[PDB]
Amino acid sequence: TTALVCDNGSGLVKAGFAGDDAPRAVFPSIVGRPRHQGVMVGMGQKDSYVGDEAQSKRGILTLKYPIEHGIITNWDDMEKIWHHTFYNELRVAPEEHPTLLTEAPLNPKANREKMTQIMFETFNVPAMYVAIQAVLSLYASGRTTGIVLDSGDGVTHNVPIYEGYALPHAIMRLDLAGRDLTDYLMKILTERGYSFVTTAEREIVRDIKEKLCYVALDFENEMATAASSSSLEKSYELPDGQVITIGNERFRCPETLFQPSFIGMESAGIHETTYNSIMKCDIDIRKDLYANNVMSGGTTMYPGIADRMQKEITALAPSTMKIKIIAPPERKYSVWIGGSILASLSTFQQMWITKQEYDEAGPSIVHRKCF
Amino acid sequence: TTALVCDNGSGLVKAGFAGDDAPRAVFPSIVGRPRHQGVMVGMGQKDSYVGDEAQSKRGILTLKYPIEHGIITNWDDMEKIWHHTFYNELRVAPEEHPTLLTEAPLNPKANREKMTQIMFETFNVPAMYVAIQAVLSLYASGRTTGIVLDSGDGVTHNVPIYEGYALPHAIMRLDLAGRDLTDYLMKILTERGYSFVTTAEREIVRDIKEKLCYVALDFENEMATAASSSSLEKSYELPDGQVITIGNERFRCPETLFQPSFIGMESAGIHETTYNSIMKCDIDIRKDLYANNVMSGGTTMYPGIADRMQKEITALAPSTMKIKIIAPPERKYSVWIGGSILASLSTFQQMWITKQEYDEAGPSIVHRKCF
Amino acid sequence: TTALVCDNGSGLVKAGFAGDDAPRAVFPSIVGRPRHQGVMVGMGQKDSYVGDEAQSKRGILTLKYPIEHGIITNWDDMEKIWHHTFYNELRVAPEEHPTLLTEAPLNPKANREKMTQIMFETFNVPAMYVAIQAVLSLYASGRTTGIVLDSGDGVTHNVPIYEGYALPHAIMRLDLAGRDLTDYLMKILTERGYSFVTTAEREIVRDIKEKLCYVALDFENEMATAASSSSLEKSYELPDGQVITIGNERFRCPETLFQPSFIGMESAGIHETTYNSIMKCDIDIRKDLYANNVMSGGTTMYPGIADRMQKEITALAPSTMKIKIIAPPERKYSVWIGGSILASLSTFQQMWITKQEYDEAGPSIVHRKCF
Ligand SMILES: Nc1ncnc2c1ncn2[C@@H]1O[C@H](COP(=O)(O)OP(=O)(O)O)[C@@H](O)[C@H]1O
Ligand SMILES: Nc1ncnc2c1ncn2[C@@H]1O[C@H](COP(=O)(O)OP(=O)(O)O)[C@@H](O)[C@H]1O
Ligand SMILES: Nc1ncnc2c1ncn2[C@@H]1O[C@H](COP(=O)(O)OP(=O)(O)O)[C@@H](O)[C@H]1O
Ligand SMILES: [Mg+2]
Ligand SMILES: [Mg+2]
Ligand SMILES: [Mg+2]
Repeated sequence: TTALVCDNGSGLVKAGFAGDDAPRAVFPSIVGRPRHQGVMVGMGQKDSYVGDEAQSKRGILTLKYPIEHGIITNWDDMEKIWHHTFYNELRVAPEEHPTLLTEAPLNPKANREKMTQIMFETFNVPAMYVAIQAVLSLYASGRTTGIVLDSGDGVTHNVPIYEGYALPHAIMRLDLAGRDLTDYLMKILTERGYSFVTTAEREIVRDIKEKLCYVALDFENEMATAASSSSLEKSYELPDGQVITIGNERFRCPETLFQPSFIGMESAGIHETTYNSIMKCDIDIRKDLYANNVMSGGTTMYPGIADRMQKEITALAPSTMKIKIIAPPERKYSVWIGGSILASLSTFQQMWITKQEYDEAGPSIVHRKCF
Repeated sequence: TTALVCDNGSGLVKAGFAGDDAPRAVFPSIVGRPRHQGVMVGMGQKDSYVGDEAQSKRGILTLKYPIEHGIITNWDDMEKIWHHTFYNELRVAPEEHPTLLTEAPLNPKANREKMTQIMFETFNVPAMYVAIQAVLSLYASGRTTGIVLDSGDGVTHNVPIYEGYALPHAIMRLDLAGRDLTDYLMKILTERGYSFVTTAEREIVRDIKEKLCYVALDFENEMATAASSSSLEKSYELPDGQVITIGNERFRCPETLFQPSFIGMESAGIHETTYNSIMKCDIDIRKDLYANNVMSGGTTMYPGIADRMQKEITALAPSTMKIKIIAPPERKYSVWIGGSILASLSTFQQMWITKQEYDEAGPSIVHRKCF
Repeated sequence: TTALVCDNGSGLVKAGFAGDDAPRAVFPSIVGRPRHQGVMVGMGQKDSYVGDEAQSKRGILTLKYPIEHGIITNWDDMEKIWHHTFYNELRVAPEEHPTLLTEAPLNPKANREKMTQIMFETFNVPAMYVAIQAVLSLYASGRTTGIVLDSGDGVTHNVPIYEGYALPHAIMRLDLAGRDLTDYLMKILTERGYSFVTTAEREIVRDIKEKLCYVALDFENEMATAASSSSLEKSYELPDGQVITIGNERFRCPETLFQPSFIGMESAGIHETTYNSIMKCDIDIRKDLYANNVMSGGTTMYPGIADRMQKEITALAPSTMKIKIIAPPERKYSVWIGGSILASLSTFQQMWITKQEYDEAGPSIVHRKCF
């Protein structure tokens, strides 16, 4: 039958059936519990809400994110998220569908051990498999050679591949993601007097970040222009009728990706990370990786990130190379699209982990089979 | 000439001269205007009163604070308060003495912009400077490495410093301080039949709070003791001659610091704020910050506050670490003492913002010369 | 006059006087600068910190190493380090003492050219000499025959010397050293949850490696045993009282020496490289090199490394030969010890490059005199 492809992101959940062109159900990965006191009978029920029905009620809920930087911290909540996706979104009983999850590179082993343990023990899936996200992103584009940048809500990592032969000694992982951008935005917005303090208001700040932010091609010059003129201002309207206006915050926020010292981090931005990853491979294949620089992840949707990366990576490499950022319009869902492509290959059906093997080897087999 | 220090707090204006060890003047920051029609000739002058001459007469006045959570909400009254200070209380022509002011972190820029503009244009002080309250509080103790929990009247913030290099990425600020506790105290006194509603009677409940309230080392145990005994109850007499009595209110009111969910807020109490601030820092410097939990501000005078914070953080942090709380006896004027020390340093005389610089750059200078 | 000796290694500086027993000062070579912004007047000085003091304050600094793979990559900082070693650790006037140095084999000539230039012109030392490290190592053992293995922090090299005649073609230089092992340990410590990314955390991962890691005597059996139980597990406490546990990460890191493919390289482990070095020398002298096998360098201090090397070499060479690994307990400082021995020999005082000869011939004379 058709196997599920559930891409549990750090902030979003994508689910669907192998082969399709787009995820069937997409909903945020949060769980909210009421905090005030219910003074009425038979109303205000359901001690816990998940996804959209926790977004719409968020005003009176305290919203938790089960995953934290690509690591599942609250397993009791993650079981709930998976239950939601399997039953209330997809409307399937997973006991007849194989599954194909995803993980970030360099993620702690116990994370995926417990992942597969739950999948086999609670949901009784006949077989399943766990694939790194960079490999799926590289499938989606339909090629074999390139270096993936996959920047999501929890983790930003890079993975270079040459003709199907991975180079695990060049994979670099940098935990500066969309969540940290939103949490820095909440802090900088006070400079104007708009105090967002609650977990609910954090979703409002995420919405402002998605709607209005954009990466400056040249940070210093846009600083000067924005300070010297009001042509860069823009206004947002809160759910309660208020109106908030923001000026240079719009590009001050995404710039954290390229200058992690804005939030105290010591690393070098994503551009330097990619350059270092490419300069760690063999000398012959650096030329090809310079030319097939793939992008992915929702966080790479900031208008102008492709051009800023092009600039900041052409400034580094030798002047005789062709540095070519690939930025598909659907790069938000490239991981899932790659997963769906993968699961439908006939020659991949011998890479599943069958329930029979799990019943005979324990969860540790996930390492002896998967990547 | 000698530099003045004017720590125009939210509850009490502390104004004095650099080089001294105590403020030359303390008075409430309230401006009241009468409300009952006058009927006598030879009277009825001076429609507005400030400070103590408004506190005494409040029987016939409506009192209003100009600062609201460390943000000035009505400048027309703040000019009046500064004028009162300089001319009637300190009695110095301000245009012959530099002045040093204090501002809480994450405070909107416009606040300090107008703060500088008023001083330079109206009072024409030859020079001035604005400093964050936590750094002055650190100066007051003679240290150079600690984490300062300043709980003023409006705002409670937390600024970890290590060897003089502050760590802005890990600062906190919780809008929960004196006035909120006074409001909660008024709200829970109603349970006994004491209905205070007016702006005058809030200045009776504030005194009740300052006299009878304390902090419980174990809130549940105190609740049980109150339920099963009358030992905790205490007696207080109103201005007109009535006597009131309050029981568990005494330790309920300050408990709102550690469980903000009492007054509805999502945020976490002061102990969790401090632990989060310490953790965010570099792993090698948490050791020293654990042992320098300085305290300041008026609201940090409740009995049992230092001991309670000691217990809480010692319960949160790793068991091996030595947690210490530093609560100097005069910690109510810690910020003013810090400013007094700072204004005297010879190395500091170069950091004044001069009137010429203000003319050269205007209000935007305060974002370069001052922290 | 007395001659100084300074083994400018990659990871640590071993300085001191000729003729002594042990180095006078052994301080890490790192020039750090503060990354945060100071706020407190009255302290926060000394824009850069070098060596020990840099290690002490590394909580708020970025630590860069001036030497990388035994080639001075940053002269601005190496000059500061030399100035420190002379004027604050040895506390001597360098202009009065002949100064010996060291350099790895097959090291670019511009390196030592500028080394001699700086020593003769900036410090105005009277005479100097750049002796290859392995030869000094072999002096320190008293021998005059054998095959030196010296695994510094940056570079690993073999130098077969027979009867005082160094055979230059059989030399081998392998850029696998301590820092590579540190980085690989940092990489494989993510398998349990940890994240050491800052340059400050490199100086803690190196210490975990120095304290716990050990070489296996048979890697496959070690892995099989480790998988069986938790007997091998050991626990180490970070600077802030948090405890971490590691199992097979203790001996997967040192195994990089004997299977360089772990960190992505192609070349064969140190044992195959030594066997290949011997098997390029004349047949008449392979017996003498087999039975004399000197060790050196800090990285050769893993418990059991000598035994593993002996096993692996005997596994290749003909059965008749008697292999012997010489591992003096003081081998970490062998290079400096040999330098001090050499600087004292009466026959040596003619090898000096005098200031007059430097003036006559320029920097290039160090190629014609120094081996
Ligand atoms: N159009 C957009 N522009 C900018 N940021 C966006 C946009 N859409 C989503 N984001 C941000 O990217 C993150 C979600 O992207 P996503 O790829 O799904 O993360 P994850 O790996 O967990 O699945 C969120 O932090 C969100 O704020
Ligand atoms: N001994 C005390 N106990 C409890 N609350 C106090 C005490 N002294 C002052 N307060 C309260 O703290 C506030 C004033 O203290 P203060 O430190 O000066 O605040 P601010 O930051 O505005 O300067 C007032 O609300 C006052 O009621
Ligand atoms: N007992 C030990 N075990 C393992 N590694 C060690 C030990 N002592 C030092 N090292 C490593 O050796 C390196 C420094 O040794 P060293 O020989 O002096 O290098 P260099 O020649 O540049 O001076 C460091 O990276 C350190 O991690
Ligand atoms: Mg993702
Ligand atoms: Mg205050
Ligand atoms: Mg060496």
